[PDB]
Amino acid sequence: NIVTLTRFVMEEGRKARGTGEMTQLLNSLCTAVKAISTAVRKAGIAHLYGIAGSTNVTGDQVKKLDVLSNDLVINVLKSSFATCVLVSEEDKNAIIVEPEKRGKYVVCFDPLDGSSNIDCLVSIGTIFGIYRKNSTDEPSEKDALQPGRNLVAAGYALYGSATMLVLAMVNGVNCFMLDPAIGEFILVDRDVKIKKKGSIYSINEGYAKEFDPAITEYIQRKKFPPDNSAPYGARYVGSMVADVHRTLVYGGIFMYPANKKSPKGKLRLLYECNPMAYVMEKAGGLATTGKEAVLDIVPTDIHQRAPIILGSPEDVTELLEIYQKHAAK
Amino acid sequence: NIVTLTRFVMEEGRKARGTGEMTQLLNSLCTAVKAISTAVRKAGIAHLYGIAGSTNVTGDQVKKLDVLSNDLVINVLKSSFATCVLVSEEDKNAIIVEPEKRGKYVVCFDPLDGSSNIDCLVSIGTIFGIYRKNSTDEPSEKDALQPGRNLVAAGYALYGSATMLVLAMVNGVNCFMLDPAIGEFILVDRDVKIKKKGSIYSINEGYAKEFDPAITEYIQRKKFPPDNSAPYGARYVGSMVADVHRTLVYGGIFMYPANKKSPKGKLRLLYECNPMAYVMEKAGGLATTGKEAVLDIVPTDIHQRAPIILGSPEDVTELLEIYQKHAAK
Amino acid sequence: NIVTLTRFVMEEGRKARGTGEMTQLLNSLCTAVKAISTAVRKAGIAHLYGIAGSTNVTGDQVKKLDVLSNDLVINVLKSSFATCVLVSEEDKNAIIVEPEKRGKYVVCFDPLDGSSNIDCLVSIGTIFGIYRKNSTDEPSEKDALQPGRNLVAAGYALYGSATMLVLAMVNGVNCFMLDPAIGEFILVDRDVKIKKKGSIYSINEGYAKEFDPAITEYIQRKKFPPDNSAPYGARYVGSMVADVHRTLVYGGIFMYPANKKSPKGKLRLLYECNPMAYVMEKAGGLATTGKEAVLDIVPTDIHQRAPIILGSPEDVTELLEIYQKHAAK
Amino acid sequence: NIVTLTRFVMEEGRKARGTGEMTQLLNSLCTAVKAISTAVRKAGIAHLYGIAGSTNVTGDQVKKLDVLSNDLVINVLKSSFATCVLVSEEDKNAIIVEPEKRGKYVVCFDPLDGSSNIDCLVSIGTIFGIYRKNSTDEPSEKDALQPGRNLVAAGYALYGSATMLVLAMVNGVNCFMLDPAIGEFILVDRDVKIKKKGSIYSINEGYAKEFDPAITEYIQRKKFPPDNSAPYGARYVGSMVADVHRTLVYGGIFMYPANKKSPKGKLRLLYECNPMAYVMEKAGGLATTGKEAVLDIVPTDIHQRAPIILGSPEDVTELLEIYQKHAAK
Ligand SMILES: O=P(O)(O)OC[C@H]1O[C@@](CO)(OP(=O)(O)O)[C@@H](O)[C@@H]1O
Ligand SMILES: O=P(O)(O)OC[C@H]1O[C@@](CO)(OP(=O)(O)O)[C@@H](O)[C@@H]1O
Ligand SMILES: O=P(O)(O)OC[C@H]1O[C@@](CO)(OP(=O)(O)O)[C@@H](O)[C@@H]1O
Ligand SMILES: O=P(O)(O)OC[C@H]1O[C@@](CO)(OP(=O)(O)O)[C@@H](O)[C@@H]1O
Ligand SMILES: [Mg+2]
Ligand SMILES: [Mg+2]
Ligand SMILES: [Mg+2]
Ligand SMILES: [Mg+2]
Ligand SMILES: [Mg+2]
Ligand SMILES: [Mg+2]
Ligand SMILES: [Mg+2]
Ligand SMILES: [Mg+2]
Repeated sequence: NIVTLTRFVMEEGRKARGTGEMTQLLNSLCTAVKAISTAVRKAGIAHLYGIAGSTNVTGDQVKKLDVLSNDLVINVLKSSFATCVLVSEEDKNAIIVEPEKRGKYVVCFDPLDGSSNIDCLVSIGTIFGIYRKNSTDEPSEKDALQPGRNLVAAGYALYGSATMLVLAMVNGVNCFMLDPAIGEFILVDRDVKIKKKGSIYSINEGYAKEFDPAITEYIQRKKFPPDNSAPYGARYVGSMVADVHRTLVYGGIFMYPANKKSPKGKLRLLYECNPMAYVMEKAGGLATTGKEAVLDIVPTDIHQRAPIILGSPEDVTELLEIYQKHAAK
Repeated sequence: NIVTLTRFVMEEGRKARGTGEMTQLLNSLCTAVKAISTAVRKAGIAHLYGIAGSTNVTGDQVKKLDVLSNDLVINVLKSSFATCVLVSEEDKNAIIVEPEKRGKYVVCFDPLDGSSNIDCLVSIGTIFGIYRKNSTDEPSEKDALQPGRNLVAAGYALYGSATMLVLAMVNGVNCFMLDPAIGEFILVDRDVKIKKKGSIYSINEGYAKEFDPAITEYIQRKKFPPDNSAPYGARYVGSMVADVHRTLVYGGIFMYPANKKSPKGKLRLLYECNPMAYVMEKAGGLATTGKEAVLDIVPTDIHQRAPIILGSPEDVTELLEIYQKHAAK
Repeated sequence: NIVTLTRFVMEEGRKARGTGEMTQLLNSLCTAVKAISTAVRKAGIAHLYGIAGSTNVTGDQVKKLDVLSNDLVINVLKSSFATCVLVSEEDKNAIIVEPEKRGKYVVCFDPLDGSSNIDCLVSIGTIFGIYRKNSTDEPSEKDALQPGRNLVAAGYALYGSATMLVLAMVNGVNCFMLDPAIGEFILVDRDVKIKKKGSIYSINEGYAKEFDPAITEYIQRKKFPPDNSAPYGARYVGSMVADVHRTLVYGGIFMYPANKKSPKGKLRLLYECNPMAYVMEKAGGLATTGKEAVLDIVPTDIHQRAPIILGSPEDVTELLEIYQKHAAK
Repeated sequence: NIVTLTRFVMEEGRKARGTGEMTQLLNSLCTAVKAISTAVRKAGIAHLYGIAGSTNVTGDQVKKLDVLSNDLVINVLKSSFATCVLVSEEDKNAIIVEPEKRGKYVVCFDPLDGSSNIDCLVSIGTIFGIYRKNSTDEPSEKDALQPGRNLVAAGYALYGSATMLVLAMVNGVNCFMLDPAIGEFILVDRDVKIKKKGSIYSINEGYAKEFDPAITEYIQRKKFPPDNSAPYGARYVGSMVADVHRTLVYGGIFMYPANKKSPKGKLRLLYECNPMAYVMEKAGGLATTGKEAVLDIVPTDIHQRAPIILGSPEDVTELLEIYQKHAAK
């Protein structure tokens, strides 16, 4: 039978005999994602260009998509009464939910990942990671400073040619396609597993002058295979959500290592690296900084950055072995 | 004064004192693009997954997006009664329109550009080029073998985070955003001009082992600028329509040179190279094979391939100079 | 804060400490209603008229809206795993849900009320009534033969100028507007109460020659008020769902008494009369046959018909008093 | 061969060898109707209920549907550069188009017909009538005071279960169904003709005490046929556009005669009576005040009211005969 995300989450909540708080949280997230998707596809843009004249608005209201997306996630999540602490890629400080709407979950999210791709209409998305508050003390940012291994759920919504929500939980990864005609996420790929080895590598090679020797050696190997096999194809959309999703469904490797401007990597641990690392591991893939598992890093800053290498097991392992080789010399 | 694509096309037609065929042709194209966009965004996918049970469908009908898009363009274009010859990236032979629906225009198109990106939901699109039938004899594939310089109109529809139709004609390039709420393309960027020089290079570096010396030297300059300026950023979505659109709005350079498997490049002259070269030149950019202007190539086969380098004039000119350097002596 | 139907039902299910079966049932109903609404608004009709040619369909598939709506409700309800017996206005026999998807709820529904108004595009809708199975015996039609007073939930979806779902439960009536942009039902009217007295009467006067003396006297009073007040306005859309909804929000009276062709009334007790009678009483209105409360009738036939008079308390009471007056002579 | 309203309008324009103003005018009307339809179906209502919090709106902007619809028609029509005078049911004075956007057509319209039905979600619509400016002097309200017989085009958009645009011109009436998925009006019924005799009568019988003897006798015949034939069914949605549309597709009669408060009828001649009378006559129906043809009335005020009886020729003729009967002697 057909399974909607709403039914899927409701059923999962009944299997774990939960209070239904996670269910309400996920339902709220779904609503936020649909609202963001409709805005991203520019529904109603004609009004902004004066189709009905200029009488409605009486001042400023041309809210950018990134700001709107952040507002939607924050407002819809608070209204779920299932959260206590929120960490957004767009906010310098953690948001502490009011007692009246306070729940037990901590949510770290990137409302509209792929800032540089917004104006050129390339794929963008929303990334999220959910933790259970493990403290009796008053909620604070410390509750969001948990290693990714502690995630109870993570995933992303990709606003690409079509909108898809990928949800990973303890039991596995599932993909739901948004049917905009009825505003329903339809389960189309169950218990997804990434290919053991891919044929695509994804990295911004513009930083080549600053890559460490391991990354450098690896890329050279993708272009000039020592076994004389066909070189890997290259793909770099520029939005983490898009490149990671392709990595999941096609296999291969995604990399954002450290460079001069970003000595500890560019991508953020809480709402970029951990969520994707969790999705990858639940799908049978790997996620490493090149020296340690991303999910095992205990953060000390909600906006902490980290180098990341993720994707097909055999591909990530080959790169890890290069790092280990250099360290053994 | 909001301007819809319908109004824009209608006006341009009344100024050129044209009969009205081009206007009808463009109106038809717009209709086809909206139908493709809705299908690409997966509207109604719930029905394919049995939301209403299995009673309506009595056999096969799970038509893939590329085939559906091709069917939409061919059917909608024929219904315009403004075309006589159609060349599709999906069909081996040129399509000759029946006398009953025969018009004076020749249309070369790529129904759903970015085949490899369809399944991973990355941006895809539709590319088109329109020619006026020159000869007076019976229409045939030869009517589609005109140099791009002869184009009367060209452009593309990008099904990205939002859907946009970019239309280039004799007087310039205009960008229309599709407002899915009312099925109207809204003029949002008029007489667009590409920046003289960008800071992004776009190419599949997986073919590095097979690049000619000029491409190789150029890429080395983007990563290790000889004058110690800032290295360029890299972006390669993998769908020509998406990479070219970003090149248009952000500036920079897009390249798909020849390699071992594709000795004369991979991209097709009639419905990929020429349309984009026309958009670029009308926007103040350049489009070359590295040795000659794309628009001046005399096509000898409807599915002829050609190497292509396009984008900001200063970036393309620099690469042209390198080719000259490696051609001297 | 904003409240979606999904959150509303989820919260209600948590307050009654239910197993979550009713919640899954209502969520499924919402999905079905959205699917019916999109079909009713004719989304995708262009495909039926050959926009993409004729290659997809390979036979018959032009399913009428009433049949499609029935298929959607049946399939989506069965998939909720919350029902055991279904009674449809379109099916001669009660549907007994398979053991594997069997739940404890009985649902009586009118998939697309207002058959005569379908082709002229006048408002139509879906009516539903939900009962708890009160028997340990194998599920059968007998489980649907309960008086309306036993309903646990009832309501309707109106596909009018906009789509609205009206849900009545033990605690009251709430109205949710469907926002088609995001596929979400938004709570817009809470704990709705009908006006004590209205100024509109709704009945098909074409049957005047067959009305009983009470109905006849009442209508004459609406046109020629004995107190010389302004006569009531008349409205009869022809679809019960539309006329009843207006009665609820504007007040007044709706009537479908017995006539020659329909000696026991035309409207069906299980999926037309009871659901609307329940909504009315929960909103402070009344629903009578003219001699007894609709909700107190113990049915003996799943397709049993009944005369019905419903709406504002003072209006229905005035008509009841006429019936009582005649019976006292 | 699917036919869109855009193509139909374009073709009709190229056949009449018209300049293109009417085509531009109709294209603009279509755009306005789609924008009104989307607003009527409540797309985006979630934003009004705080789904994204309260940060975007900085004041009043909760524009009611009737005002918004009026703004859409006026603005979109002006942008067509094809009109010089506009008369709206919502505005006391005629609107004179600025010389810069001044065209040759005069448009009389009812932006959102069915005011009383807006809040209860019953069908509503937009009615329009188009005239060609006759005189050569400065445009004024007088240019809108032409008898309906002078109309060059008229029709309406019905926002019912689905949205449909009915367009009547010199050669006939055509019905286009709006496919909201692609924002295209699809021709579904060509050269429509009303049945010679129907079996439905439509009138607000609440004014029975004030009806003239002819209307009274006629209604008595519909309920108690003198020849003992089957009584007619009654239907009165309450929105002229909806009742008239049903009359067109199902046949029968629609009436709004004079009463005490409305001695010359309630419906307005310029944008309600004339447009519908034109549609009716082009469909083989009739439209009379009971004493004269509606289309032959010489308007003396832009908001002049007139009694109207329209529909199937045999039904209207019967009522005309009754009026003659009560006029003899
Ligand atoms: O431009 P570069 O340095 O490649 O960085 C792109 C990466 O950073 C991110 C961070 O969100 O994009 P962006 O800064 O444009 O928002 C990721 O989406 C993406 O993977
Ligand atoms: O996979 P590579 O060799 O980079 O080729 C991608 C290029 O070819 C095209 C040809 O259409 O993609 P694809 O073959 O996947 O359809 C272009 O869209 C794109 O620019
Ligand atoms: O045509 P009449 O006899 O007025 O009956 C209309 C009534 O019957 C119903 C029954 O569903 O319509 P219909 O038979 O056209 O489906 C109700 O919707 C409506 O109230
Ligand atoms: O309420 P009554 O007097 O029946 O008037 C309804 C008639 O008037 C109109 C005038 O537009 O409705 P309304 O005043 O509610 O806008 C017509 O749509 C309709 O036919
Ligand atoms: Mg990001
Ligand atoms: Mg950022
Ligand atoms: Mg292509
Ligand atoms: Mg191909
Ligand atoms: Mg019914
Ligand atoms: Mg029926
Ligand atoms: Mg009106
Ligand atoms: Mg009014």
